[PDB]
Amino acid sequence: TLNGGITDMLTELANFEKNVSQAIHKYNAYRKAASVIAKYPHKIKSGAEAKKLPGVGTKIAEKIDEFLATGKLRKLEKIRQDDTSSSINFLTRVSGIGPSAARKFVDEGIKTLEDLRKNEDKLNHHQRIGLKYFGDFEKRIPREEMLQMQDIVLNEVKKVDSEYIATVCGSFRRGAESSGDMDVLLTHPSFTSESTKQPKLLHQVVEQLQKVHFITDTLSKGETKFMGVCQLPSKNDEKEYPHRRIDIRLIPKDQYYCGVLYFTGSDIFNKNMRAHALEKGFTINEYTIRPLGVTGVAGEPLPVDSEKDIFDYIQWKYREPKDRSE
DNA sequence: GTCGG
DNA sequence: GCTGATGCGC
DNA sequence: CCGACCGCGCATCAGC
Ligand SMILES: Nc1nc2c(ncn2[C@H]2C[C@H](O)[C@@H](COP(=O)(O)OP(=O)(O)[C@H](Br)P(=O)(O)O)O2)c(=O)[nH]1
Ligand SMILES: [Cl-]
Ligand SMILES: [Cl-]
Ligand SMILES: [Cl-]
Ligand SMILES: [Mg+2]
Ligand code: NA
Ligand code: NA
Ligand code: NA
Repeated sequence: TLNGGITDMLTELANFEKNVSQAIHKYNAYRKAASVIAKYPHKIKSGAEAKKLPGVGTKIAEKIDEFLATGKLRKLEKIRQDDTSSSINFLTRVSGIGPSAARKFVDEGIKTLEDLRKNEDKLNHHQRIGLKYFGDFEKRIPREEMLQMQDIVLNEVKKVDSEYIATVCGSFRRGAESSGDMDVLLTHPSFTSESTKQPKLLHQVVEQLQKVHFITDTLSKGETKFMGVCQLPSKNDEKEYPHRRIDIRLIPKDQYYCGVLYFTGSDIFNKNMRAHALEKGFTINEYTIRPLGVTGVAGEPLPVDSEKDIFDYIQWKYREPKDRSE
């Protein structure tokens, strides 16, 4: 929060470009600028000072000067007053509704929560669940609650098959005091990059979690990725806990390190790391790290026995999860 | 919108 | 039905 | 300049 005003401004601009302008590259330019500035250990005094940082150019520098001088940005003031931009930005806050759908709904006259509620028939499955829990999905999850959730997921997975290994990743693994959702990486010896000796591995787990009433809804579900909703159980007479978003990713057991690096994030950290990889002649995904041939074609997966092995390949000093929050 | 070559 | 493009999400 | 901007799973669609 040392430069909270500036990072908040840049994030708002990032969201505008992503949701309204549908300019993904500008969205990322703004997110990168905010990221590097949030990391800066000094209270910024000028746009010139900020321009010294990578990711901050002439345009953002000028904006930072206006913000420092007035405490606001005219470009944003106008955007906030524009009904169409405001309507679109809002609708995209519903899980399942992206920039395209938002603009389409606005075209149809659907611009508010009230509109959405009376037009459920016009929403697909995912969007319908997103609307249902709109308020809940806005709430943060205290780490204490993440711990209780972890306890349940690990114990329930254990009950299904003692050979499963469930790991909570995301901001939780990075040690955050609160998270926006729960991300679970799952492995089982029967599923490797060499073969799938058992079917329904992910299904079995989802089924068990629904059985004990932990998972309450499903946004999407496939052989390796589950995206849904969960809820901690409450005690007699006490108010129910808010529903929470949960993602479960089944990854080949032999590709655990690339998978846990990916699922631990942050998302910006992953982008920065993968981009650096490219510069070093390697490409990284949640399964492997491969060298790039003189032609630019990915080669065979390199041996990996720790997250650190991945960092070494790209000549980066190792960074613990708690230091990957970019 | 910002960067490298 | 399939394959490929697109939206949306992590 | 001016191209490059991380990489991928699932849902939904068009075209066949
Ligand atoms: N490569 C890549 N990985 C991504 C991306 N988006 C997410 N991931 C990876 C890295 C992410 O850490 C992880 C989970 O996505 P999450 O959105 O739940 O991210 P967190 O958990 O970090 C946020 Br702070 P919250 O849940 O506490 O509010 O997926 C992306 O665009 N690219
Ligand atoms: Cl763009
Ligand atoms: Cl690995
Ligand atoms: Cl791969
Ligand atoms: Mg998360
Ligand atoms: Na700069
Ligand atoms: Na959305
Ligand atoms: Na998540």
